[PDB]
Amino acid sequence: GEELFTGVVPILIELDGHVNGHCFFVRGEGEGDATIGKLSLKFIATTGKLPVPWPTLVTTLVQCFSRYPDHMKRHDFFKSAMPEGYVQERTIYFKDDGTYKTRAEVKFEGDTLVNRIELKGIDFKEDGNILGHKLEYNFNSHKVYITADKQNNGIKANFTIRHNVEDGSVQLADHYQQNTPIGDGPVDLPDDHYLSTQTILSKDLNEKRDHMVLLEYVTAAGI
Amino acid sequence: GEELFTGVVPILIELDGHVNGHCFFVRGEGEGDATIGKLSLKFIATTGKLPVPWPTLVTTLVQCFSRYPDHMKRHDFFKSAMPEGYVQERTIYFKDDGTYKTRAEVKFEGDTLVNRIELKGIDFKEDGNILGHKLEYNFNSHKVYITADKQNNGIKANFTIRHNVEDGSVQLADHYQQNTPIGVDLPDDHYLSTQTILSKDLNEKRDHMVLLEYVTAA
Repeated sequence: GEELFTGVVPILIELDGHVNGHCFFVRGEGEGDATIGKLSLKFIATTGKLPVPWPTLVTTLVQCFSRYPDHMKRHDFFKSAMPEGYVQERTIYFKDDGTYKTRAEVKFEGDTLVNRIELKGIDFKEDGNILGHKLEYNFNSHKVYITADKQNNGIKANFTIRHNVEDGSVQLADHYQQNTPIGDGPVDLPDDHYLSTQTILSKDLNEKRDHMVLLEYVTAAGI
Repeated sequence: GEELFTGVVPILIELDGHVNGHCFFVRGEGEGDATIGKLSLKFIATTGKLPVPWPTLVTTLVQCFSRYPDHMKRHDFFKSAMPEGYVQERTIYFKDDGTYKTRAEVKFEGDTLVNRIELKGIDFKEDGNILGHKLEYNFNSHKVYITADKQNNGIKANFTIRHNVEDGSVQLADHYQQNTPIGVDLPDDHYLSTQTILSKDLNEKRDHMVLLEYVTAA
């Protein structure tokens, strides 16, 4: 499990989403390097202009690439579930607005790590920050708090994404996460700890499709 | 099963589709009356302008509402699978063009009959009759040939939809169909005689399809 993530690993991401009365599909490719905790990915909206802001999809669009330092490696659930993988389910409550529900499967296909997701959004306000496109194309840094879940032989996670808004205000998004192991074996049930995330969103300037070029760095701590 | 379809029954149709890079979702509502073999419905493209012609959708957007006369009622699979319902899978080959694959679930939710579908289209030519929107807004009448399928305790159907083209050129669509029970009658070889009208509800600015259909078994 652990030693599948030495060296640069290619990544495929696929997101099928329905929000309110809109649909979209977003595919992404790139590479992951868990020794340094880094992702670089390019995402494309194959269905044309996204009906929701790119930043609202970041957390949905592969935490097995977080850097777990030597003393922390006995708490790395994500890598220990591999190669068979895990299911990642979330409910994301945007304050004073709608909700995303998501179900993803993270696993290896050949040497490529693939994250295939379905997303349903409901009860979004028209001309809220989401459907009204009022969110700045930027990302902040967060702590993803992780606790063992014996009931599922799995982990729970909680955290609040802060999404900067046009008006200087901030749009909060409460994430309530659940992960499990697709196959039978030993997945590591960790002490309460967290992931420290940082992310940069930019845009390939000679790409005329709706897209997102991301840069990320994630490391575990808190023990 | 059978006697769930006496009287007018409300219908919900849910359609999710991906076709050559475009996505779309269609919802439809209306009523069905199997005693007369009738099913009026209004469909709406919630995702905006449909990337494919409405008529191609026909044959995917509830055959439990076909009229089976007294002498034919022992051959009505669709109604006998209720209330639990059936899966309806199809492959639709548009001649000299792409292909729709579909998987639907037809079943009762409360007293409403629901048909929830997923549709994948592939290998469509970009300026064909489908992606190029060259099909007239209409429908013709057809025979849906039905044979029992004991391997899957269900039925297999085959028929060819004729879609009129603006250039007085007809676009054929070969339907291969397979129905199984989520929970059953296994019928003699017979068929459904279908008739359909497609219209628009003036005063509606969304992309839509009003449909009237009359179907009887023979």
